[PDB]
Amino acid sequence: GSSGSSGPARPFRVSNHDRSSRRGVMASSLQELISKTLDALVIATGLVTLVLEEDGTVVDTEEFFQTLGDNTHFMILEKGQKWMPSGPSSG
Repeated sequence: GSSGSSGPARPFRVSNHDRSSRRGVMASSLQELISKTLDALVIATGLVTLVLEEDGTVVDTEEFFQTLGDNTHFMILEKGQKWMPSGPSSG
């Protein structure tokens, strides 16, 4: 866990609560990604919740993360934030 990667990693997308930012992170597993995302978005704190940017389903399982295709959109939320669908308009 400290160093190294069990096999190749898969590409994935990430977006903040404002569903405005887009960060493409790659990880072999779920745990790895989550850890990366935080670093990418340089989030102030670590306590966060990763979910799907489609329905808002929290991904806390590896078996479910191994099924997700490539460039999978995700949604990060801080201690006190919920997921939200695609806004009807920006303005």
